[PDB]
Amino acid sequence: GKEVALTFDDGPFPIYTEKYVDILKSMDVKATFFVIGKHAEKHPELLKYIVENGNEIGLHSYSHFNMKKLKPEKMVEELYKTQQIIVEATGIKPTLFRPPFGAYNSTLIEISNALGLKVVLWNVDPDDWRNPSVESVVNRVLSHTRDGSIILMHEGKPSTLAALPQIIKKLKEEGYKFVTVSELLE
Amino acid sequence: GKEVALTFDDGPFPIYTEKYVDILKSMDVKATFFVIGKHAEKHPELLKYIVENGNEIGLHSYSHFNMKKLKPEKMVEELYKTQQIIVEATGIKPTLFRPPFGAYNSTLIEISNALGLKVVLWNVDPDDWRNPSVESVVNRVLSHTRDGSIILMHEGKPSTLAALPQIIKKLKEEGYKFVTVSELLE
Ligand code: NI
Ligand code: NI
Repeated sequence: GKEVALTFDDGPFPIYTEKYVDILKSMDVKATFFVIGKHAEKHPELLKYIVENGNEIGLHSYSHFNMKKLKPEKMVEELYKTQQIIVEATGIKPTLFRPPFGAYNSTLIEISNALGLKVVLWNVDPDDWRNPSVESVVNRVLSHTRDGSIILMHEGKPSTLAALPQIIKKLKEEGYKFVTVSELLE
Repeated sequence: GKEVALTFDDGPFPIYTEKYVDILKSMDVKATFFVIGKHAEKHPELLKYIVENGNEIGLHSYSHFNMKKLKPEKMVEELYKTQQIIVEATGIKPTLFRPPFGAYNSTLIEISNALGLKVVLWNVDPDDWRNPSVESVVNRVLSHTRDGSIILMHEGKPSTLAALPQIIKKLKEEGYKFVTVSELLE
């Protein structure tokens, strides 16, 4: 066994969420979507869409601001609002949280855990936010992926929608099974 | 206040550890060295050197193998040996552990915590392992660094020794204070 977790930050987006999900469903492959609360409450049917197709939803905060310096009650507001938006939309209560920019402190770990959330970063960054060549995304992913890789990618990127089927195809050929972040960590 | 943690994996190395430390001491700036146990036990005087100059030492495991699939007792061996090498060399007991490739599971969190260690990844990756242009390292670091950034870099790289003083200089100009990973997280 060799497992890899594909992850998508910053969604959901109209058009692109549905695109990303169709691709993953068509290739028998699941992923984790770390969703911004302001985006999620505008588009509750897109969260239903992510989850009915077997994907995991995580939190990416409500506002998508650096949380490093927030007071604790403001950490609670950002995380609890997003949990509530997600559970109202899907009936599934998320267990993971990726902080904006991956910026955290001990306090944000302690608050997250008290809300039943694990904080997760990533360990493969193909820098897909600053839109690169769809061949360049693929190479970084395929040269850096090992057993237990958590690949940071972004929703709403056409250069990411383009890279997905090559990435999936090569890593299936290299003997990787695709898992949610929760099933990777257990 | 805006704080940033510079980190160095895979050391210590003869020549380059001393180089990296002299630079940081000369510019009044501290960093965290995530040290491989096999390297550390060969070079105990280089760990003394990292710490006498105010830097933090973390664990990077004993063998530097993917730990995702180890039995728990083998996780204990890799982490406890490295803790012991470090405390025998420096008298300071490390509190942080970065897993090889950032690959982890719940079991490795639970074992780490029972040995008084926090697991830490990173959230800025200038891909300095696959030796790039010393101007290209700088740009990735400076375009991606925010408050609470943990910058993954590697010991024993001349293209990294070259980038250090520009990186430090620009981020001091942008108003960043340089902290150990422990003082960033508190
Ligand atoms: Ni984001
Ligand atoms: Ni390493």
